[PDB]
Amino acid sequence: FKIDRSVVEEFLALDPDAWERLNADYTARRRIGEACRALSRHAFVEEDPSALEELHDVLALIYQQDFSGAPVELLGCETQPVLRDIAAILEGAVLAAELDSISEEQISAYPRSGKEYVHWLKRVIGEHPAAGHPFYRDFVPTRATEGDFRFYLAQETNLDPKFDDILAFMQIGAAPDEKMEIAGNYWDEMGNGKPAEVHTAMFAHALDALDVNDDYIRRNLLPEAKASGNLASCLAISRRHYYKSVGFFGVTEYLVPRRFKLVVDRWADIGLPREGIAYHDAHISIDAVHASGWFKNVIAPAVDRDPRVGREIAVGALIRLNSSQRYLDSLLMHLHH
Amino acid sequence: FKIDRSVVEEFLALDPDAWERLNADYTARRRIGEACRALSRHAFVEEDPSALEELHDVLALIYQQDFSGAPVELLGCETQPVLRDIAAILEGAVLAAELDSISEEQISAYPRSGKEYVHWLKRVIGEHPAAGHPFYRDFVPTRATEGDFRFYLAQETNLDPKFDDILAFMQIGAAPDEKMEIAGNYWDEMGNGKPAEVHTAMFAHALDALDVNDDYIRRNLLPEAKASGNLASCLAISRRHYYKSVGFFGVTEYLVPRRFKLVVDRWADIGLPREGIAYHDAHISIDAVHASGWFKNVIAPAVDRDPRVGREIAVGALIRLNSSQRYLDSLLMHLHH
Ligand SMILES: N[C@@H](CCCCNO)C(=O)O
Ligand SMILES: N[C@@H](CCCCNO)C(=O)O
Ligand SMILES: [Fe+3]
Ligand SMILES: [Fe+3]
Ligand SMILES: [Fe+3]
Ligand SMILES: [Fe+3]
Repeated sequence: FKIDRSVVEEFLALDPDAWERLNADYTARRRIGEACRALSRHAFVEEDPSALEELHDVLALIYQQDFSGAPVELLGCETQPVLRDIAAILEGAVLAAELDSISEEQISAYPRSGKEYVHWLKRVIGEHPAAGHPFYRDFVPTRATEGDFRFYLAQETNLDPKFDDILAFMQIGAAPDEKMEIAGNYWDEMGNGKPAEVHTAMFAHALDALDVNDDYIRRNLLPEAKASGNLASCLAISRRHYYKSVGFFGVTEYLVPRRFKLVVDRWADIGLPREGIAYHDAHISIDAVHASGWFKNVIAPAVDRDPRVGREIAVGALIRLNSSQRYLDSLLMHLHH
Repeated sequence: FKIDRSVVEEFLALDPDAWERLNADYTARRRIGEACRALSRHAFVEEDPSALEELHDVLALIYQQDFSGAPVELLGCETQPVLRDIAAILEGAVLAAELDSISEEQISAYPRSGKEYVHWLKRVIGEHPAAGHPFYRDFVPTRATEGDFRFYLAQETNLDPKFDDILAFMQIGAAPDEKMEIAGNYWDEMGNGKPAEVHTAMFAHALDALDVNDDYIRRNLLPEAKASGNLASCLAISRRHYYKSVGFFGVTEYLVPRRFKLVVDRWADIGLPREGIAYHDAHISIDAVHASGWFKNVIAPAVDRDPRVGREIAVGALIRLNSSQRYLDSLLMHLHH
């Protein structure tokens, strides 16, 4: 028995009674889990590229179920016993592979107090090549065309369209100072109550401006872009990944202003529609504030409450930096060719 | 093999390697699932009261893991394959029992348009005895002592302390009008950015005022109060229960002002601490606004988008009304004796 995205599409087409029968059959469920371990081995031991893409296509479909409004025809289907077992197996393998790129020295010599930890982490971020990647520093300002931006925005659908729900998942159960900062960030994402200013709405306008339609996205989404989006989903939805999420999305907010300023300036130079760049233009100042509040009110209080979490925050920051590097190197490699 | 709360406490004490070994053993996992079906049968077929309380003690512990900040020692433990299978089995039985009390005529003759559906649902709510329950209408204004209120507030820890995260879970993936209303409600719950005004913080002050400490809660929490809190958790955390949640928490907001006005007036008459009633006092006007916005901006747009969801919203409203009735009848029965 082999598992791939089409096998899971078939599961999601089952009616509520068929799901109940599957959930009651632990032999069928053992076989599904074994098929996931086999796929995980092809993807990360053999490092077969088609198995790696298949694995992230499967995870992406499962997270679609976690993040999307359920359709009426599926409201009676108990998908958690099977889908959560699949996700646990594939996630475990994705994260073990990320951790293989992270050394213990990288995540252990931090200062064990909040304000000092923030300075250390900014330095650690600044050492990493993703903090000044040539896609943004070099290619965008000098070469990027409308078709380049269209391809780039297709990759960016991996994360930006669900950022408000990432934050909503993250703040579940969070301590007060951290929760209040994440909550204010989420409220900004929802336009502070004004529909026109909702961030996902303005990002959708950028997609419209370059005709980044769903078929173009499906055909052009890079495997490393899918991995990036799956890592974001993986970390946000589990309480036990909260402190990794703190580092992962802290790095994200921190790097947006430098990256988006480059995108916005080029977008203007080549005369692309002003209406389409409102999202990126707005985030240049918004995420300078978000990044400042995230360090001061999420990271520093967490470390001050329990310095042991500085190691988890550092791992999440490095997972974001490493996965962003692989994604941007792959993107820049496809855009050159 | 029997499953109870202490068996699941033991699972949660396992280290990450022991969890990995358990997750890989589908024979052990088949036995856990079979033990859950056996407990479910004792609880809802035999209707054994100790099995029913044990079942909700198990669910409550699992939802604690979904809703609480994870402790550092547990960050490496993959609990989803087993805990989600347990929850699916016990939840399926809890909800089947709720649906046994709901007739098809109750959830099918609604008008298939939003504004009209709102009037229908308010009428349906008004027919149900929980909408004017004697605990609030009769006992509170005339008899409730400080010890009665202390016992009551212990029961209310089933829901109020996690209402902000219920809303955050609920709005995941929601359509824009509905999402923006839920988001504004959540932001109100977080004091609109002012820590002193965060609703869970002010509820904690009410608990402090009557010494509703964790040991008192543990010893006094009624089985129907646990069932109420578990139903709230169950519906909020699954995307497929979104439309039930819309009805369940819509009824909740709608009934708060009448109930809390009775509580606040009695609390004053018997001279209890003014500082302790700030939460309930504030919610009298807050939830009149929340209830109005919930009907207008959540329920009516959902029904207008797809009238089929009026049946799910109605089921969730009746689950809230029925479970509130059982809880308040049990509470009033213990307070009389
Ligand atoms: N996709 C962009 C950042 C996305 C942040 C979302 N803003 O709320 C990047 O990778 O830098
Ligand atoms: N526990 C109360 C309502 C709780 C609503 C929370 N307010 O944000 C009741 O059962 O009426
Ligand atoms: Fe944003
Ligand atoms: Fe931001
Ligand atoms: Fe509230
Ligand atoms: Fe409210």
